Parts: sequence; C-alpha cells; structure tokens
Amino acid sequence: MEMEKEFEQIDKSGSWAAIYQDIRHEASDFPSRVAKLPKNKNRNRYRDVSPFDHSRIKLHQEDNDYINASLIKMEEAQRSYILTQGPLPNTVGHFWEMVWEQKSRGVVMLNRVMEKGSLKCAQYWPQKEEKEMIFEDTNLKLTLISEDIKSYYTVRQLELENLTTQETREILHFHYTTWPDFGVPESPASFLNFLFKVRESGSLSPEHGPVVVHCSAGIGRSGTFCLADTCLLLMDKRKDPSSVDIKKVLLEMRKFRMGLIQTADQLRFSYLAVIEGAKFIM
Ligand SMILES: N#Cc1ccc(Cn2cccn2)cc1
Repeated sequence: MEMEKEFEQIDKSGSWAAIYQDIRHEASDFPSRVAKLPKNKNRNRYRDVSPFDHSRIKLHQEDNDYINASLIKMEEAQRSYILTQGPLPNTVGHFWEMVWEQKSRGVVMLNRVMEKGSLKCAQYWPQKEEKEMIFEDTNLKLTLISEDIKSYYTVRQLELENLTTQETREILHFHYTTWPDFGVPESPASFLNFLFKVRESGSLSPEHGPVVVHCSAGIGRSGTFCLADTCLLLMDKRKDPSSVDIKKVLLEMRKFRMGLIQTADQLRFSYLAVIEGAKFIM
C-alpha cells in the first residue's frame, strides 16, 4: 500500500502495536559473540543491545578492537551510517578513535546528557574553548572551536588532533536537544529541519566517511533518524515514489543492527516524518 493512506488505515483501526510486533517477529537474528566476551562487559551500556559480529565497527588496535557500534550500509539509497551507543566513561577515547579511523565528518547526538534524572551518556566533548580534552588511552586531543545554540538544536565546530601524527580535522557536532523525556515529538517539523541541516553540511555525503549517530542505546531515536533519511532519498531516486515501503526499509536496516525503532510510537512518528518530509522536498 502507499504510505499516507496505510497510515490513516492503521490510525483508524488502532493497530500500531500489532504492526510493530510483526516487524519484531520478522527481524534478523545474527550472532554477537564479540560483544558478549567477559573482557567487554564495561564497554556495553545495556546487556540486551549489542552489535552483530558481521557488521560491527572494529577499532584499529591489536589489544582490544571492540566498540558497541554498527555499520548500516544501504545499497540502493547509496548511504552509509554508523549507529552507536552514547559513550561511557571508559569508552570516550574509543569513540573519538572510531571517528578518526572511519574519516567521519559529522556526529549526530539525539539525547541530553541527563534525562529522567539519570545519566544517559558521558560528557564527551569540551564545553569551553580554553578547556580542551585529551584522551590519553587513544592519543587524541579535542577542542571546541565555536558553538551555535538554536531553539531546537545546537551545532558545534570541533577540532580533533591525532597527537601521534599531528594531523588535525574539523568535526561537526549536530545536537538535537528537545526530544521529550517520555514519548515522541507531537510534530515532526523540528526533527525534519534538523535532518536537513545535517544534510546541508556535507556530513552525509560520499566524499566523507559515514556519519556517526547515537542516542543512549543507539537503536531508538537513532533508528528514526536514518530510517527517515533513507526513505526520503529513495522517494527522490525512484520513478514511482509511492513504491517506497517503510516497513521493508526498516527490516533491511535491522539486518545490520538489532532493535532499530524501540516502540510503536517511534514507528508511527517515523511514518509521520517521511510523509511530511515528502511534501516539503517538492
Ligand atoms: N583543516 C582541515 C581539515 C582536515 C580534514 C578534515 C576531514 N577529513 C577526514 C579525512 C580527510 N579529511 C576536515 C578539516
């Protein structure tokens, strides 16, 4: 079926939970043996969220190459994304090592450091120009260059230096700051505006490594971001945009990382975002 009318048909029939459970039943199951080794217990935020072995990002280190991060490679859309968990106190150095080694231009953050009165990820970037951060385990230095605070999101320019080679790079930090503590946003308008700002920066383009995107677990909000981007790109590329099937795209992405889209409310919100976004594109 088309999307917008499939949408009204699920709303009128109140079957979002049943649609979402079908997706969960059909989703791929692949091994995640490296993630479950005992030496990696403090590298995982949640015991039930792990990268598959076949698509995990490897650090270029011979001691321990493990990080909770996956490469999502979308062949028809010609887009790649790295989805990862919010960094932990003992993985902030690994996180920036990955950004460096994978040649990423942008980092997309979809959570606040504290939500619901608890810490959802480490404070992994510097907050003042004159107070830079040094990650001694991976030999990197990170400096805040500039910051632009808007009503729904903040963009920061960062300088990452490889202290071993003295090479430097500019990284863009796109921080969506207004996703609610409970539920999903009422309108997709600010989320779509944010996605277009990431796109306009070049961070999603083939002349760079894959964008790094995260929330707390790296599957819920993060899944919504890449599902909406990929669906809109396919609607631009194909002769028949109404052939784009959001459930099929989601199942394809779940071949590369488990659990993408965590609730039926996130699924409905993803439909809403693609539907509204397709009107603005033209
Ligand atoms: N000055 C400067 C500078 C250098 C590099 C980058 C990003 N990049 C990753 C791999 C090659 N380039 C961004 C700014």
